[PDB]
Parts: sequence; C-alpha cells; structure tokens
Amino acid sequence: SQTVASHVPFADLCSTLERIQKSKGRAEKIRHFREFLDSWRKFHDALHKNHKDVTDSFYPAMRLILPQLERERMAYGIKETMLAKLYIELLNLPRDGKDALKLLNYRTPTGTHGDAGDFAMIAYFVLKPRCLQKGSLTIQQVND
DNA sequence: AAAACTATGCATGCTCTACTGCTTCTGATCTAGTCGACC
Repeated sequence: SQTVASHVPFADLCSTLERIQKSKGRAEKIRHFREFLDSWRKFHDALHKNHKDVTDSFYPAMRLILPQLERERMAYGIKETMLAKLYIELLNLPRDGKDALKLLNYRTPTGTHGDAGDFAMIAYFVLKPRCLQKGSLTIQQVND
C-alpha cells in the first residue's frame, strides 16, 4: 500500500505555496500550481504502473492547500493564543521576555518590526534563529 | 574478733516511643478567558 504522499517532502509544498503567494497575477500562481499537479500526477503514474486498484489520490496535499474544506479532521481546539502559549512553553522562552509578549499581543504594533497583524510572520521571525535550515518531514507524517 | 564474698539500692549513660510545631504536597472551588459554529 504505497502512497505518493510518503515520497513528497513537505518543504516542496511549502516552497510552492510561498511562490504562489509571492506572485503578481493569477497566471504565475496557476502555472506553479499546474506544474506541481503535473509532477504529482506523473509520479503517481510512475509509481502505480503495476497495481490495479488504487485509493491514492491528491487528497493529502489538497487537504492542506485548502484547510477550510477539511471535514474528516475534527476541530484542533487551538487558535492564535493557544498556539502562542504552547510555543512559549515548548521553546522554554521566558514568560516575561520580549518574544513571549510579542507572540501574545501580536496585534499590538508596539514592536515596529515585521507585521503587527500577521501571527505567522512573527512566529517565523521568532523561530528563524531557533530552527534548522532543512526539514525531514513528509506530507504523510504531517497529516498523521 | 578480723577478713573475704555476696546482695541490694542508687547513679549514670544509652536507646526507644508519644506529642507539639513548622514546612510542603494535594485536592476542591471559584473566576477569567479561549475555542466552535452558526446567524
């Protein structure tokens, strides 16, 4: 029961999403998405040459590209505030430190750096010096 | 009549077992806030 999702690094999907976001018009975004889809379909055809009945599809990447349409998964129960709290606890950052305060009151523009309304940007800035440069996770592992 | 052996009461030290006070862990309650989904 081989699945293409187990052979696709998550970094590739992240890079594709970043390229789509950092695009001017619809044409470039559609081109990038179509290139990714064609690569996935070619890999699917190559992998499943012999097997007859296959349940493998593009769902593993689709459920991440469009999280709002996910129905199989239940509510995560965590939003910006809970995620910031968990990041503070796990990273062992000081409670009263600058990073923790920035993460908690992310809407306050007191920082004057990055973005004062996008929590993901601040999380990325905080984690830049505390995280490696290359990942080792696949789409299937992230879904699990 | 004098000397040697033995008995018993009290002093001394040590060790072991209740009782009171201080410190720390656990449980129960309340109050404040967060997340889900809809309209």
